[PDB]
Amino acid sequence: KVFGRCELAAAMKRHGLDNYRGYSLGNWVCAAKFESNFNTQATNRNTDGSTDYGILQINSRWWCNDGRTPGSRNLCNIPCSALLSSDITASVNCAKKIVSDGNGMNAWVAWRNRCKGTDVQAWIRGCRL
Ligand SMILES: [Cl-]
Ligand SMILES: [Cl-]
Ligand code: NA
Repeated sequence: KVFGRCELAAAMKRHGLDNYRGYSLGNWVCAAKFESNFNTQATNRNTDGSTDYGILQINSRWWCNDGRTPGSRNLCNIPCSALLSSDITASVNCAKKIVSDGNGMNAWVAWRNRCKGTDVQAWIRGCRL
């Protein structure tokens, strides 16, 4: 599913991402924009053989099981395919664990390089939330 911008903002808010670990909703929408272009089916293979999945490009090296990342962890205790669903629940619950790790939203490279320090509130401007 390719979410609309406000459609994704509302779903992320309903699932409790807004201000989760102090990161306003605009930060999460911006991250999803540059990680996946709001496409839940986005995937990208990393050089080490792990794969990033879904709207927030969550990595199988640590966070989900895809059966093809030897020696990896599954810290969100989910199949990586659950991160590709039209329903973002699994991606949100797993992102809450990731952002709780030492480096906050810097875990998302596209957030650090394209969202951090910018006017992130613009990503939710015009939305009815
Ligand atoms: Cl915001
Ligand atoms: Cl594996
Ligand atoms: Na894994």
